[PDB]
Amino acid sequence: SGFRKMAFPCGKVEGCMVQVTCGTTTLNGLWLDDVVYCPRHVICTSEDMLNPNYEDLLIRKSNHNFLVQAGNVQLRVIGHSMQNCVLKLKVDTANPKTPKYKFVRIQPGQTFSVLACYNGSPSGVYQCAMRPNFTIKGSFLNGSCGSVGFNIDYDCVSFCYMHHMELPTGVHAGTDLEGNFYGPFVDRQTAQAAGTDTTITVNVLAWLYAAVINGDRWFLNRFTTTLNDFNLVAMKYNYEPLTQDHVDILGPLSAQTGIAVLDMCASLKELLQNGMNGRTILGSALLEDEFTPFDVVRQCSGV
Amino acid sequence: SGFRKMAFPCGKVEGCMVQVTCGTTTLNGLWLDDVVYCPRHVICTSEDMLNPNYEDLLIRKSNHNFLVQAGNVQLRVIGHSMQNCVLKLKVDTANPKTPKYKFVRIQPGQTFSVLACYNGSPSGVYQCAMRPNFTIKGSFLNGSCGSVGFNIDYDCVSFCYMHHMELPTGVHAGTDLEGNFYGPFVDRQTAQAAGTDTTITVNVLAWLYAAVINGDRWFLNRFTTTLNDFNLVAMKYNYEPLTQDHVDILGPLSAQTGIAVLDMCASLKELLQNGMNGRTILGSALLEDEFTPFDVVRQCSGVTF
Ligand SMILES: *[C@@](O)(CO)[C@H](C[C@@H]1CCNC1=O)NC(=O)[C@H](CC(C)C)NC(=O)c1cc2c(OC)cccc2[nH]1
Ligand SMILES: *[C@@](O)(CO)[C@H](C[C@@H]1CCNC1=O)NC(=O)[C@H](CC(C)C)NC(=O)c1cc2c(OC)cccc2[nH]1
Repeated sequence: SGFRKMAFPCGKVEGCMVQVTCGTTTLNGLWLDDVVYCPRHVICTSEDMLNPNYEDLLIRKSNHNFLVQAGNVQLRVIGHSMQNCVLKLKVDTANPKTPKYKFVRIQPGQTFSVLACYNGSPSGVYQCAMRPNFTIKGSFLNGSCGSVGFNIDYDCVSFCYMHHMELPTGVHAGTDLEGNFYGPFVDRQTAQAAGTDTTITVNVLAWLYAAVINGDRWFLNRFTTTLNDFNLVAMKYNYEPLTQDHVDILGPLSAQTGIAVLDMCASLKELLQNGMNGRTILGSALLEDEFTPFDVVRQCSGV
Repeated sequence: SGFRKMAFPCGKVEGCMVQVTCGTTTLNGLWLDDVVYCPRHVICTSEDMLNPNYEDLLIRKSNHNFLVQAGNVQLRVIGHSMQNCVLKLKVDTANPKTPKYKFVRIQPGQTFSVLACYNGSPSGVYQCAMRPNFTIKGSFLNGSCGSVGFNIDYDCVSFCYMHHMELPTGVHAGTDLEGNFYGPFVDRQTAQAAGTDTTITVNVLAWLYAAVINGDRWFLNRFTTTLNDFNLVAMKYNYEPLTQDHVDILGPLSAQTGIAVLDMCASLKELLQNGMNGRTILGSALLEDEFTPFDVVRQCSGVTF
């Protein structure tokens, strides 16, 4: 029993992080087989980063312009290309610690583990959720560009995120491993705003089931609601609408606890209209939305 | 920027996790050089665990009754001994992935990363604080015993926790790597209850220095206090008393902000006595007590290992 924000063990990714330096600019890269992936803005100078014509800057670079260090060893770049915002540095040595891996694009509301690195050295690991406005609430300082987010299924690492930027509001943005940004952001040195953030409703409900499995029931009530009447109220509070697919994904948690999904929606509607009266749920004073149904099932199955 | 509960990268520990079985009883162990460390109750049957005599139960066992597996590879056991509630099993292969390491016994309030494991396979990692009642608010399922907690300093892994028990209330209890429980618990299949918990004062202060560093400082008052007066007041709110070590580890954050520890204590004292007054700190109206001063430093300064 217990419920905690939990990340995947990150050893398989640790063995892939390297340092990439071009000029006076240094960040992290991801070394898989004989390719090192890193944010392309590493080729920029301070003045370039203001409005980088990346294809122009890139053609003017040579392989020897790129210093790639893996621990003590320096890797020799034998080629360089660009895939959207991701620089691909070819090296003469394949990483022997390359796990089975895949590149995937995560959807909003889904979670992943982030391995935060500095100068190519892993510094910490934590779980994040892709917000509906395609930002993430991470913990990233100068030099963390090139850090990657990932899930693991069996022995296969699914890479979904590479970090590029911190918005003025302090949330974070980045790309998939094909170099496409999540959201409407751009890798230039400008202050950028995200769209209006909404709350991930299916995740809040999963976390309410988790609280019940762990003995917290004070927010429960006898009422039920229709799906549409629930969504009318949820939208009013800037919650995403709950789809029938979401209802279905919650099935296992409904079964385990014996609380129908539409019953638990009536509790959430009461919480949104009434607040929490200074009470807490799983130790939190706010309604937590960064836990997926599957995050809950995998920690609370059998409890 | 941003502030999260962050674990240490756990690769160096994953390469050390193994499975230990005796009869049908299975749990996790820690493979360092040519020794495997694990909870001694692996030698119990389900019925033995009700009222075990571990000395008696161990006299019955030989090296060849112990199944130790790294993945599906068996490590032959060539010696065995018991130290408090930990079993040590000598094996015929020195772990080639052994990191630089040490065994440490941490204080209440200290945090550590937990590598949750099942059948010798790491499954998740998360951060925990040792509560003042010597429990941890963990997330542990059946088969998790022998999971370890650790910190990483430079390249050295400091092991501080081995998992043994879930209490009725849903919190967790265990030992250090020398087999000595944190708290008044015993490894026996019985419902045991922990003392009343308290708030970790040194960590709340750390979190307040964090807020100041970030420009959020409305709560700073013009008062100061003695350490003894603060301790006596803090206890009336269920806050833990500060030690000299606590004052000393707050030193860096005190110098960084220019706010003396006892001045921050007088500010915290006011927050306790008058409440928050509809205001928040770092986004929260709840005072946070599971970040140590090193966590605050490590996260606001990006230290690596
Ligand atoms: C990478 O380390 C750069 O290599 C760095 C990410 C962070 C810096 C602090 N916390 C982080 O996560 N990323 C940047 O510095 C990016 C670089 C771009 C993509 C070329 N820049 C920003 O994130 C950024 C720029 C600006 C800005 O300008 C003007 C104004 C306001 C906010 C802002 N964020
Ligand atoms: C280990 O995996 C045992 O090998 C297991 C830890 C958990 C089980 C569920 N979640 C966990 O973290 N530990 C136990 O099962 C221990 C075994 C002891 C050390 C012999 N027992 C308990 O944790 C336990 C027993 C009882 C109990 O009795 C009856 C009554 C109430 C609570 C309780 N917890």
